[PDB]
Amino acid sequence: KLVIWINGDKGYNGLAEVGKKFEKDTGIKVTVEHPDKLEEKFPQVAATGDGPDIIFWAHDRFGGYAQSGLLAEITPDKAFQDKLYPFTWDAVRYNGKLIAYPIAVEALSLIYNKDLLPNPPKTWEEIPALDKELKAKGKSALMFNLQEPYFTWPLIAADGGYAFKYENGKYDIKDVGVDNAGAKAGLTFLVDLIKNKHMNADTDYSIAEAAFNKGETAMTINGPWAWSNIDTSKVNYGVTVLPTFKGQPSKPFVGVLSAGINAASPNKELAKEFLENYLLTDEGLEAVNKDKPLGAVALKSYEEELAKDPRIAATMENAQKGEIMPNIPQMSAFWYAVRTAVINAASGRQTVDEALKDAQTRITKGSSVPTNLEVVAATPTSLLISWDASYSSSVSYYRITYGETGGNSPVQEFTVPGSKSTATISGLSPGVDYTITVYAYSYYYYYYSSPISINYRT
Repeated sequence: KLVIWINGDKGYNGLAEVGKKFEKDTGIKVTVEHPDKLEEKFPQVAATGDGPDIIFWAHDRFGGYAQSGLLAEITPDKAFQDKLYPFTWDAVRYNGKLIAYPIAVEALSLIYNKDLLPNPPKTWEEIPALDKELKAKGKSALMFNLQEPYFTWPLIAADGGYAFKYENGKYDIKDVGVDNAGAKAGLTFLVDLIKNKHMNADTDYSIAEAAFNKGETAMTINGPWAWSNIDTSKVNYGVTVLPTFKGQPSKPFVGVLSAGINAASPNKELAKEFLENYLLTDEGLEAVNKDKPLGAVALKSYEEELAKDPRIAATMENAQKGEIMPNIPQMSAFWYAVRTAVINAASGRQTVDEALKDAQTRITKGSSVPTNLEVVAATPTSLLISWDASYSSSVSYYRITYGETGGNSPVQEFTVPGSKSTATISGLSPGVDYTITVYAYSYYYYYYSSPISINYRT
């Protein structure tokens, strides 16, 4: 009666122990599975009404699922919500609804070699001089993956950068924080570190992991997935809060391991019972963690116990000071544009100011409204489609049209409320190529610049 999907690298046997205690009490059998590519197969099986009752995955994928209506809105009462860190609740919200239970929390931290650097710097500003001192021992102060905005963002955000403003339980996709004074300040500092020869523009993930793990550099910036390679290296390392910039914390993106209930589940009360009363408890998380460490957790009572490990407490401190990873598809524009901006600024192809201005422009440029239109499932006579709900408060309704590609027969259409992000097209024809267009209408009798279309062969 409860089928749960969780990745093969998590403590699925521990989860199954919690499930056998539930069965003890209810007589309901819990079945924990860990299929290959489970994050890809879930939406395929869930969309046709199948799939597990509960799925565990990083929250950033759950926005995609919630876009497609594949996750049940959950109903934890205020007392239950107060049991978890407030900010974890922000990671599981989509289009005005809570769509999963937060489980665990992941963020970058400062990792340091305790033999080379027993007292790591609290500020980014102190790094040039620490590097000068360490170069003289033929070492360096810091190496990390400069190639990727995920790893450089925490410095660029410190002084005021942000991806998309998050304000009332929602992202404002028009308010983007890439070319502001703060972002420019962080990026200039990083580029000065390179110009002044404390870092190399070409350092990537392996080059930094090798240097740290060989004892060649005193610090790196990395996440809890890196620790076991360090354990095996025999560097005596610590994990601490990221340095401050201009007196403000570095702000790493936060990934929250979450548990959603399948919208098609006939067991949703069962799932809530299991998730609220068995799994999100000291005893339940202990059972999973004892099998495979969950890292830092959303549940305050048990985080308080795990925090005896300074590395876990560091993950949570850095997470609380960081910014939940947006669960919206506009993030792909962000990564493309910021990735280019940092590479150009670091190589001196562009100045920091022009690089970030171009990145900002690229992210906020006119595009599809809605965006992210997709076929979620198909049969030979029907399609289930979905689109991003980011503009729902500005949209009165969506007008959806569809017809064979290239053809002149009467276009078929219908509408759906502006709070919606899914539709079913049916009465279709096997093997036929169809064009599907979605127009987003405002409250004032016009559609927003740029309806979106896709083709799909039935």
